[PDB]
Amino acid sequence: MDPFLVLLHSVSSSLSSSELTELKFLCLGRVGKRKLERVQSGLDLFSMLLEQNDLEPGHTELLRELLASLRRHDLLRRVDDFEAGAA
Amino acid sequence: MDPFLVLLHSVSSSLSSSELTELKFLCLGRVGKRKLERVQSGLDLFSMLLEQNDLEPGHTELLRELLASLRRHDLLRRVDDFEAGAA
Amino acid sequence: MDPFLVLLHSVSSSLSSSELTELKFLCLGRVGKRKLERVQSGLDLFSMLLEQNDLEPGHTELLRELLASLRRHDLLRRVDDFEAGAA
Amino acid sequence: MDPFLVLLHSVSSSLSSSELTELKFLCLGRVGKRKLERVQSGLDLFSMLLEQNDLEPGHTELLRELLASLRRHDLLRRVDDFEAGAA
Amino acid sequence: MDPFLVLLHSVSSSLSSSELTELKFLCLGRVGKRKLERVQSGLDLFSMLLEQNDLEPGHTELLRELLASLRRHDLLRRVDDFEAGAA
Amino acid sequence: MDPFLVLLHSVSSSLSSSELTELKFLCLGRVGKRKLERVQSGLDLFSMLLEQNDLEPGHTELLRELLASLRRHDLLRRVDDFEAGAA
Amino acid sequence: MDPFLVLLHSVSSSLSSSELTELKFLCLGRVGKRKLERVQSGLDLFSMLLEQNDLEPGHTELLRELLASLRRHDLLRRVDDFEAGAA
Amino acid sequence: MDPFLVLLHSVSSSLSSSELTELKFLCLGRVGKRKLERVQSGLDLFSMLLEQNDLEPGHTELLRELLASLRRHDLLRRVDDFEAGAA
Amino acid sequence: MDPFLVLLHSVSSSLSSSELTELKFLCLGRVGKRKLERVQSGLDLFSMLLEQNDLEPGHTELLRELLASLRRHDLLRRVDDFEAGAA
Amino acid sequence: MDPFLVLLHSVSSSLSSSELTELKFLCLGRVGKRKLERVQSGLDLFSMLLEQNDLEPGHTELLRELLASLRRHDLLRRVDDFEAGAA
Amino acid sequence: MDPFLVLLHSVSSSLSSSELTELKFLCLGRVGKRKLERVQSGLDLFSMLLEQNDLEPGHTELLRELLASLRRHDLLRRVDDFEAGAA
Amino acid sequence: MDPFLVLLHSVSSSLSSSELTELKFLCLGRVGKRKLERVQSGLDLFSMLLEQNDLEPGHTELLRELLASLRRHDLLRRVDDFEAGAA
Amino acid sequence: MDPFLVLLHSVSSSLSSSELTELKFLCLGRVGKRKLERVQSGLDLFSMLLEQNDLEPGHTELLRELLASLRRHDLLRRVDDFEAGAA
Amino acid sequence: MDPFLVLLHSVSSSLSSSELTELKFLCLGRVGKRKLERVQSGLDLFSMLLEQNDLEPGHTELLRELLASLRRHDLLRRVDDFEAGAA
Amino acid sequence: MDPFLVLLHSVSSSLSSSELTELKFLCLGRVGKRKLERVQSGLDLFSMLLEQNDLEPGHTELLRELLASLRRHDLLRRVDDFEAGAA
Repeated sequence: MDPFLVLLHSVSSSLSSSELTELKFLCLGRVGKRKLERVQSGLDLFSMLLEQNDLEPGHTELLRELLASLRRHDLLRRVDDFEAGAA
Repeated sequence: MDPFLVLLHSVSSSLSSSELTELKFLCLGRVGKRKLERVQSGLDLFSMLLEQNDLEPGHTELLRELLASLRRHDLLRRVDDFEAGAA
Repeated sequence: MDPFLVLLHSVSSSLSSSELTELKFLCLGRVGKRKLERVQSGLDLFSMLLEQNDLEPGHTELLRELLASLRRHDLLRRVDDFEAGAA
Repeated sequence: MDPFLVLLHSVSSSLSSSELTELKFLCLGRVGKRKLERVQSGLDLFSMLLEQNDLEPGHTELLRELLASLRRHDLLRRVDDFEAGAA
Repeated sequence: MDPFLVLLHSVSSSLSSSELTELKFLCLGRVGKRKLERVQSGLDLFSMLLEQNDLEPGHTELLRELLASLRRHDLLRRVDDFEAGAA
Repeated sequence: MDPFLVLLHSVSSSLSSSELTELKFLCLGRVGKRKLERVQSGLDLFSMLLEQNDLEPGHTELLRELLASLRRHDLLRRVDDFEAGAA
Repeated sequence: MDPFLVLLHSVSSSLSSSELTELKFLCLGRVGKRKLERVQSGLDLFSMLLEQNDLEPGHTELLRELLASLRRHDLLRRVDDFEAGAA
Repeated sequence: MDPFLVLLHSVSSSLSSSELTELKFLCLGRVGKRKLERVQSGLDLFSMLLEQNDLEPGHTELLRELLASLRRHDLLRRVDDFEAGAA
Repeated sequence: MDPFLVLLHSVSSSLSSSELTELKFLCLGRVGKRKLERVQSGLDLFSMLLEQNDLEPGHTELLRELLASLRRHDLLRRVDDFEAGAA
Repeated sequence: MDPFLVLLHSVSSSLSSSELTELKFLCLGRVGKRKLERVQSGLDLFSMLLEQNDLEPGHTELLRELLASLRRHDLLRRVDDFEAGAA
Repeated sequence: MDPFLVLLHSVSSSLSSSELTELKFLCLGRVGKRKLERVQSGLDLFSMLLEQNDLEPGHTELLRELLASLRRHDLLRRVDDFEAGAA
Repeated sequence: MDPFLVLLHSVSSSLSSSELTELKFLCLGRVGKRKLERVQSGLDLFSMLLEQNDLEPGHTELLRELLASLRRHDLLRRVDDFEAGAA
Repeated sequence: MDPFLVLLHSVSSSLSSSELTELKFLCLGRVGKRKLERVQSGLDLFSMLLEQNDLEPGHTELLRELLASLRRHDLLRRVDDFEAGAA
Repeated sequence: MDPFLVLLHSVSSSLSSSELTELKFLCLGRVGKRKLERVQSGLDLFSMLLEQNDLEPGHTELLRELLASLRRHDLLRRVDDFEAGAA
Repeated sequence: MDPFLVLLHSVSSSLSSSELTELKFLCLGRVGKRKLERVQSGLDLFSMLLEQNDLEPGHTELLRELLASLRRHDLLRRVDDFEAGAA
């Protein structure tokens, strides 16, 4: 099992619909309107971001910024834990 | 008919919205945020707890603690009555 | 016209969505999760139970317990009327 | 009748659409995108994993990790029961 | 044009999806499951019933019973009007 | 007219596409992948099993197991009826 | 260029698949079942009707009745326009 | 670009769901029940009315009556403006 | 013009591809696999049955059984009408 | 790479299903009903308009009116950008 | 190399199967049914029309009519371009 | 085994149906309509481009442009890696 | 009448063209390419094998391996019955 | 009976049509276009590769590469088992 | 061995049936109808073109035009390579 995929699934499991709507708005300039209409969970958005090289196991700045905008520091702690064991 | 399922349905039919809201808070660390958003009655929460082996016909400690936090001893009497006929 | 099918259709037409949700919970141990996801009315559940021989024109015990758990004695009266004419 | 195939069919019968979507995300690096698009049930994914030697009657680690990600311990109990009679 | 076919087309044009689903349940014992899976409108079911001699221009009892189960008396009036001109 | 062929045709006429997909999965170890691709109904699979001597008029345990996995006991009743008349 | 053929092609270009399915039902008594299975557009049905002398450049009653059953009066206006220039 | 189509699109853009529900009730005797189930915006109803020759660029009585039943005089002013430039 | 051949041609012209596939399965023990491979319509199967004396103008029980297995009673009525004039 | 085709692809990637439905209504008099049924994205409609010479690299008035009806001035800015580099 | 033949080949290479079916219907009165059954591409139809003197390098009226019926003006432009260099 | 063919196969295995539809649109001016109708996977389009010398092991600019239009940078990384081992 | 020839003709009568193609591949090293091109039925291949002493009435090993590779045990039963009566 | 031919037949029996299409693409530089058009199963391609000495009983690297490109490790296990007894 | 004949045979080996059909159409004015009926490969057409002095080792313009009409530039590269070593 890929640890990065497990971390992304765990992060997606802790989001509500309002937070997903907030995240889709902040990715207006990165993902096209037609593609964003098919996003119904965090997993779809994360897959799209992975395909565009916006999200990588060694580059998580965009994810950290998105989680900081939501003011979800508990999830930032999980992201911090992932990078410490992957060094 | 499953006696455990009948007992759970009977317990769920005796709860109000405020008690359900308090129950969803006490299960913050057990059920994820996304799954908890779909709970509109006690039946959904009990089903998710059954799927995770938190609630079992021979293991009812979690149910008893949840009912005791609500100060609902009449429902605890029903739970005790269930275990007497299932000894 | 099948009298049993007519009775089942009439019973299904007298149920609300909350009652259907309650009925799907009481059949957790009889129908799989994937199959239960496709139930949008009492007719689907009744067809599934007919296929498994849980429901028969000569054996209506499960229907009676399911209707008694919902505290719907008016529908139990219809079920009683069906069996009196089918003697 | 192959007991492994019976167990896999039983596991597939107890999953919902959201669980299948979660399972397809966790296999992003194992199955290609064109193949993953044709997956409409757990049986398709299980067949694809069997053909790649990821899933075997004597090697169930990947299945156990996937079920642990879904927090489905009742199905992990079935997997445990399978290996006790297949020892 | 056939007056009976025109009447059947008119009746099919005044039905909703729920009414069609109710009609397919009431014909469980008359049409097989595989055949009933291809029914997407009243025309398909009516043609299948015509092939089995369940529906004829001179025998409309089954149509009347099915419409009475749906509580659609406006369509029963059309069926009555058809027979008066065909005497 | 062969009663065994009539029984097989009647059983095949009572299956849906999802049940056919489930049946093709349980016969993965008996029929090759290339042959399984041409199966569009129960009749094709039944003829393939007849050619391989897996299904015989006096040898029906495989059919019974396949029907029991699908939880189709109404068809198992038909199979039981066939064997009593052929005793 | 045949004006009648041009008119038929124009009429066929303005129909949907549901309208074609409705048209095939109203021609049950005119065209055989085996022939009707090969109809994928209005052109095929029009060709079959031409071969049987049901549709002629000087006799368009059946076409008008079929268009009136579909409540397509805009196409009836074109059919009216054809006979004015062909008088 | 057709001015009539532009005007119809502009009128449809100024309607809420309640107004659409009211408009579908007032067209009960003109459009069949099966077709009305597919109406999700004013554009669908307007297309259906255009096909039946109820709505034409030179005949807007039905549109005016429907808009007057909704007490939407600002849209009636737009309709008046369209006919003024079309004289 | 042979009336029996005319009747067989009329019956063959009222069958679909799926019904032909069903018919070829019920003749598994009567016609060899190599011969059954070239059957593309009811006429070929009828010719093969005629050459084997399975079908005769005064011997139509096999035809009636095959039509009854398809649940095509309208064609059985044609078969009955043929025998009435051939007495 | 064709700059015009790249521009059309970019425009099609920025539209939703409602906008596509609005665009299909405004082209009622330009594309036949049968052809419009196959349009599931903006690319289909754009290719259809290209084949009819309604859309050309040096003739873009129709696209401008269609975008102005949707009130999408951001896409009109892209169209303006395309023609500046093609002067 | 014949410019007329290369023009016809280029026109035939820009047509789909539906357009070919549309073309074959409009030539019902020009080519017999037996000959039209062998047309699998525009080249066959063009050869048949050349042999009948319906199509000549100095007479392209039928080609233009057929292309206008298909609403393919991009091909009409190619036809116009051919006649400019052939003057 | 050809590394270029292996790379093309790997790229084709990582595409969905929508991306294939988008790719067929961007090749409108390179491949004819009749040939484009037979494309059901990326391999067919790649073979067609190879036959026209649009794609070569030493000339991959068109492939890079096509992948950049689809915003698939992970595949562009594979293309970059291929040229590194082929220098 | 030779019983061995009768058995071989009976076996050849029960094979399809696909099985013949598979049989011709398994005899690649036994029969030359030019002779194998003249094989259109099992009879021709069996005659060639008889001429080469590969198949004899007292030595049927090769036939048994060929029938076992095809997974045709029903024909192996016929071969078994032939040897019992030839003892 | 040749073990190598038996292994090749067994491998060909476990392939689908899509996998054959992928295999034919990877042999573009090895087999001519005219010969590849006659390939309808793995047996034909294997025969062509055997005639060119690309495949030999003591030289199976090309087969292993083709199976690894398809990600079919279960077939690679069969290839490994063949060489174990042929050492 | 004649290099011109080798090149012609190699070019013929790289053409499909559809390309041969297109080639026969472009040679309508050069080869008679009866002679063109005997062409089943490129070799026959090339032989007849050689006999008529249309194709010569020092005069290959017709071959180049035919290959350019097919958009086969890879074959044009082989033609170019032949003329370089034959200078």
